[PDB]
Amino acid sequence: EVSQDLFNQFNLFAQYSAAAYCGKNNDAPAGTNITCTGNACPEVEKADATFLYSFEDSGVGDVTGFLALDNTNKLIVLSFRGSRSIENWIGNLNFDLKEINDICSGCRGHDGFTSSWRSVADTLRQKVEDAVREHPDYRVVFTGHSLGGALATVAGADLRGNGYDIDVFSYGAPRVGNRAFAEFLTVQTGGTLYRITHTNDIVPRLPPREFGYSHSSPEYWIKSGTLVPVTRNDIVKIEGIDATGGNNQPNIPDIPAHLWYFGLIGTCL
Amino acid sequence: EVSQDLFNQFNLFAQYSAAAYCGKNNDAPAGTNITCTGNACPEVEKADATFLYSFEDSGVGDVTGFLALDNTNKLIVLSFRGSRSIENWIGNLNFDLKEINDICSGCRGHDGFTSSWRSVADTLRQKVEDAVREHPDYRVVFTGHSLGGALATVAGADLRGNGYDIDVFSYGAPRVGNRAFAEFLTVQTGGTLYRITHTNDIVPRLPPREFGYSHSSPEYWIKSGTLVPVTRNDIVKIEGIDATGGNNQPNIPDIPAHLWYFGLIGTCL
Ligand SMILES: *[C@@H]1O[C@H](CO)[C@@H](O)[C@H](O)[C@H]1NC(C)=O
Ligand SMILES: *[C@@H]1O[C@H](CO)[C@@H](O)[C@H](O)[C@H]1NC(C)=O
Repeated sequence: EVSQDLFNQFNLFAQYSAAAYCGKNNDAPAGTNITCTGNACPEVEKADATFLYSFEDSGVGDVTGFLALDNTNKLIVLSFRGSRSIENWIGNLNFDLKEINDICSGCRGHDGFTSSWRSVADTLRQKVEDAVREHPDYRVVFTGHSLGGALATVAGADLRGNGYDIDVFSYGAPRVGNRAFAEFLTVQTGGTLYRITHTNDIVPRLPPREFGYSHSSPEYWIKSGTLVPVTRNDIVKIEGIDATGGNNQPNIPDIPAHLWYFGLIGTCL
Repeated sequence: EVSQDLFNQFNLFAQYSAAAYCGKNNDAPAGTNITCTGNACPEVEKADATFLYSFEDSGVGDVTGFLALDNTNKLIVLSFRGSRSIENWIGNLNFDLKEINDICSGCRGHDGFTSSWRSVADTLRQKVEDAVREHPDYRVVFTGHSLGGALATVAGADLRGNGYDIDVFSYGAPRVGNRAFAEFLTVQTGGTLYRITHTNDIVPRLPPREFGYSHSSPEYWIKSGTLVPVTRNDIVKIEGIDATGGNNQPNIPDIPAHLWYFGLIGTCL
């Protein structure tokens, strides 16, 4: 169980995350209304939500996503898309750690996620700063599914401490580095990280703890099944760095579970 | 607002239809438990249901499907897979009629559907007749979604009146031939056709009336949205050959509404 208000937020950013895949913004001019194909993001459509900036295959890591202004909910949202071919991305995923002392001390992060962020960091930092100046009253939220969740998470840890809170909602995000990072993300100030997982979704189980990785705490574990609707009553907050008994069980994992976070995500009907 | 019992039947056969895509059918041993990936068919898994016979790319139209035995619900089910790539299949759909007096005099059917069925009929009847003999008390049901729905309806009309009722539950089915064929599907005894539709699904609107097609009556039209769970109250029975105000309405159609009959269908997570 989690609060209704938290549940509403989890649903909304799952949709903002779903929109990184299913919205029609390839080269949508800034100012367009955010809309999605196949009932992907109805809450988002319902808000006065427009694009601030849309990016695609950006930088070294082919980072894709968008920055949005939502006047209804008073948000600045930076949404990272995950892989366009998830199963592949999963089997092609290396486990290499890299030092990331310039974000936290003795921190080691995943090499590909930290790099891809690093390469787009300055352009996007700038773009959040602008929006924040233009709407000082709005909450800044970073969000993402899968790879997008990892990115989001790395970018929040990176850009916090600069005079505006950054909240992060990740959905099915992989592990992003070492126990020291997990600790940094557990305790850091200047915002909250909400790490959402589903059932036996495989992706938050990777890269393995046996490659030196750990999970930040806490974890919001969706227990309800794939293609089942989520209620506030189906989400358990799991406390403890690499707590087990949430998604971190030694049972057998699943890919489909990864594509159902409140609604269909990481794929478009 | 259809009955609870009818709703349960609707949901079950949607899943048997979904199972045609997401099962691990291929050709797996006869007498194997039927299971699907991605929670595509939990009600079927819950049944004591097994394959009797699976076909892949059989005959003229590469017909794909399975025949199943369901000892829990007392059914013999012939379920036909739709296309592997529905968007391409719709773009390539041919509108030609070919005569089918041997089904019903005056009748013209879609040429590709009728020819694909014609080409596997003998084998499939023999398989069905065999199962009827072994379980003479079980209800025979043909089912399918999309092109599968077409094949189930045709096989139906062709194979009824040989001593055993055949019910047909079809999900987002295209039209299957001329007004004469439509009429005949509307009246024929020894089994009931339940032709189910969703919102603005594109496939029940093809081929168009203009090319000389009609829809049998009645029509069960799910009005709840894509990715929204269906209740009894979201289904409306619609009377009259070529009646308008269920799926057959003058608005823009949608491919995603085609992929959501009670649950995900025509695609596999
Ligand atoms: C965009 O959204 C606003 C407010 O949410 C709306 O009133 C406006 O008409 C929309 N534009 C289009 C093209 O629909
Ligand atoms: C198939 O499911 C039935 C119950 O519906 C069960 O008794 C049987 O053992 C299962 N078979 C396998 C191989 O899992």
